[PDB]
Formats: sequence, C-alpha cells, structure tokens
Amino acid sequence: GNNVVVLGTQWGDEGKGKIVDLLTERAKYVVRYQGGHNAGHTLVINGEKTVLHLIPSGILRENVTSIIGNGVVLSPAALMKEMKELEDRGIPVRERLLLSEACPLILDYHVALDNAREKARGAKAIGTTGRGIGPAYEDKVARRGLRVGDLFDKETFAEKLKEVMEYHNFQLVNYYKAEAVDYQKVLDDTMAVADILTSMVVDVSDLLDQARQRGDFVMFEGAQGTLLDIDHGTYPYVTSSNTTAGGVATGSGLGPRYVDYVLGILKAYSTRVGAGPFPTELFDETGEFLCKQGNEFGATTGRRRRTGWLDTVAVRRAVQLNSLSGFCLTKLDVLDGLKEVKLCVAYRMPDGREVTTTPLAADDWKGVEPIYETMPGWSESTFGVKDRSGLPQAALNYIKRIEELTGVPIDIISTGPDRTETMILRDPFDA
Ligand SMILES: Nc1nc2c(ncn2[C@@H]2O[C@H](COP(=O)(O)OP(=O)(O)O)[C@H]3OP(=O)(O)O[C@H]32)c(=O)[nH]1
Ligand SMILES: O=c1[nH]cnc2c1ncn2[C@@H]1O[C@H](COP(=O)(O)O)[C@@H](O)[C@H]1O
Ligand SMILES: O=CN(O)CC(=O)O
Ligand SMILES: [Mg+2]
Repeated sequence: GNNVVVLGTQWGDEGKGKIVDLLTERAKYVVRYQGGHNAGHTLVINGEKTVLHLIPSGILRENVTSIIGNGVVLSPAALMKEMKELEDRGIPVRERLLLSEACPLILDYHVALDNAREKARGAKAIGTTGRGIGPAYEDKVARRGLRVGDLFDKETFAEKLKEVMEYHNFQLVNYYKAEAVDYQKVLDDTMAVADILTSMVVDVSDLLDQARQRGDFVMFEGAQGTLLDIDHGTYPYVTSSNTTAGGVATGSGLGPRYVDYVLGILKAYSTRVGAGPFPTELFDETGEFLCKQGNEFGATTGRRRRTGWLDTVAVRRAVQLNSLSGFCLTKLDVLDGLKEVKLCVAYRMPDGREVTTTPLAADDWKGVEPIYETMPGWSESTFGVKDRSGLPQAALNYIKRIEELTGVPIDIISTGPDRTETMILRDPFDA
C-alpha cells in the first residue's frame, strides 16, 4: 500500500522506532499523529544509537520528510533539545521536519499541573512520564489551549498566554498549594524559538492529500500503544490520546479511507511502564531475565519496565481495534535460551467463566487470571538472524502459533536492535 501505519499493539515500546527507520527507506513522508515527548525510541545503525521522543523515526533519512501532525502535543523546549542533539550529529533537522500549525503547545505549566495532580492522586498515581501530556490535551479539548498557529501573531499570543497562565496558576497555588509558573519566563522562552517553530509550518492535511493523489509512500508512526489508548485502553491507566489506528486520520488530516495497510509492532513478550492492569506480568526470575536480556528501561524516564509473557487475548483486541494487516514480531532473540515459553490464550474471569476477550476499564481487570499455552523454547542464538532458515523449529512454532491465535500474519521478524538485524517476509509498501 501507499500509506502504511505502524503502531504499538501492546503498551508501547514494542519497537516502533527501529521499524519506522527501517521501512522509511522507500517512503517520502513519515507522520507522528499523536502523543508528545512521553514517547522515547532507541534507533541503532551500524552500532550508532539515536534516541527520539517528539521527532518522527525517519529523521535520519534525507529522502524522507518527517512530519508532526496536528494530533501531537508539541513542546517547544523538547523540539529544540532534539533538533540541536541531531544537528550536532550531522542531521539538518530544520530542512526535513515539517509541522502542523494546529499542534497544541506543551508549556512549563502543563508539567507543573501534571506533577501536582499526580501527587494529588497519592497512591493511585498513573505513573505518567511527567511531560505534561495530560494537561496539554485537556487545554486543547477545552478550547483554551495554545496551538502553533498562535505564534503567528506574537502580540495576541502573549495576551492569550497571560490569561491562561493566570488561570492555571490560581489552581497551582490555591488548590494544589504548589509553586506558580512565571508568565514572563514562559513567554521569553517560547518567543526565543517562535521563528524556528513557525518556519517549519505546512498545511499537512492538504499535503497528505496531494501526496496521496500522486501515489507517494507515506508512513504513519504511532507512539505508546493500543492498551494505552484514551478511549480503548485500561482507563485511567492510559495516555491522553488515541494510540490506535483511528488516531491517524484525526491527528494528520488524512481521510480514513486512505489507510492501506496497518502493521502492528508485536514484542515477543509484554512490558508495561506506569501503573495499571497487566495479566501476564512476571515477578519471578523469568521476569528479571526478560528485563535484563531485553534491556527493558524507559527510553524517556529510565524507569524499569514491568515484564510478562505475550498476551494473545490482549493482542486480539489490538487486532480488531486497528484492523491490523500484519505484524512485526520484535525481540525474538531475547527469548533465546528459555526452557519454555508461554502464550496467554484466554482469561479466567473472577466469577469462574473463561473468556477470550479483554475487559475494558482498569477496574474490570481486577481478578482476571491468565490461562496459558506452554510451548518449548530454544537454546540456539537467533540474534542477528536475517532469515528464517537461521531460526530454530521451536522459534518457528512460536511464530506460527501466534499467527494461529491471532489470525494475523507476521510479515516482519526482528532479531536485534540494529536496523539490519531484521527479516522482512512481506514489505507493507508493496504488500
Ligand atoms: N534485542 C533486540 N532489541 C531490540 C529489538 N528491537 C528493538 N530493540 C531495542 O529495544 C528498544 C526499542 O525502543 P523502545 O522504547 O523499546 O520501542 P519504541 O520505539 O516502540 O518506543 C531499544 O533499546 P536498545 O537496546 O538500545 O535497542 C532497541 C529487537 O528486535 N531485538
Ligand atoms: O511512550 C511511552 N511508552 C511507554 N509507556 C508510555 C509512554 N507514554 C506513556 N506511557 C505510559 O502511559 C501512562 C500515562 O503517561 P502520560 O502520557 O505521560 O500522561 C503512564 O503509564 C506512562 O508510563
Ligand atoms: O520509551 C518510552 N518509555 O518506555 C516511557 C518511559 O520511559 O516512561
Ligand atoms: Mg519507547
């Protein structure tokens, strides 16, 4: 297909950055359509690492125009910190990254709000990345937030910023009894980059339309993951945006009928960062093994990721929610050496019933127990394997069983972090 969507099928960190970097070799455009700098991805080429947050995972290819669509909540500081890091590395960010004037702005006070509230929640805290993503989407939806296009008129922006900061500070001081955020500083800081921000503005919805008509390849990149979706996730232990496939059209401006192939990034085991339901979570040695072997640490906060087996019941919600066309199985190599691997095939409900559908809100996951299928592991090293022939029979069975359980094929297999430690059985663009 011309327009390919690549998102997380679990709880984020499935390996989207690497895959987007890899597949963008044929694309003209790459588009982030939701989230903000809460996302954190580690790309690796010839051993060289690059960690992205707000910048799309195709920023390393000059033949590709990276774009942050209207759905993304944009942090000027974050953007500036990333542009500079890459520029000092030979990536002329400014000339390949375009952005939507509609993107909501994440300013200092949103971080204060994020923190104040998270502390207010006490024990029931969400475990957010402290990037102020929540408060940004809140201001947006309330129709009081600031967007990129507001910088078009510096004078009126400053006024809008004064009264809004006024609004939020009353809450920070009086209600939360927290430090107020200084207006003059946020204004200065922002104005310091106003011209850089505006220079990258393009009418992305119309752009994508023109691109579509010409038949150009577009790769849409999702942040976080399906079970973190604001509507369809383990509410309230979710993020504030639609991490699923529908977020593509809302936060880009492209029409829904123009999604040709949706690829879901599936990690061979499961992880979750932040509080919330995690049926197949492991707390034993295998949990430590996984975290250790798959170096599971938040690329944004550095927090240790909760690990567990792969949940095919949960993956099957992702399948239907995103109308997946295919999967990209990642970190197969991390399972190398386990005596046995397990797949969650159903849920034992607290009342006794066995089901193969996931509950919706976090509370309804309360007594849910995982029912697994146990399969034999493999001692051979798959790391670096770029062809199935190098994959052991157990590994091939695991892969095959997942396809059987989900009904969706594994078109791409990833056996290592580096860009080329991958197996492409079916390329989404010509598939
Ligand atoms: N062994 C192995 N490692 C892989 C693979 N894919 C990604 N990583 C490793 O997993 C991490 C991917 O970044 P993320 O935050 O986890 O994912 P996302 O883009 O969805 O947020 C990175 O950390 P990293 O070690 O430097 O190399 C990468 C893979 O197939 N095998
Ligand atoms: O990009 C991400 N990767 C993985 N987990 C994330 C990511 N962004 C948010 N989360 C989790 O989503 C929840 C809400 O975070 P927020 O998006 O910072 O408001 C917390 O559990 C986060 O840890
Ligand atoms: O890469 C993103 N992380 O896993 C989120 C975090 O560090 O909190
Ligand atoms: Mg990540």
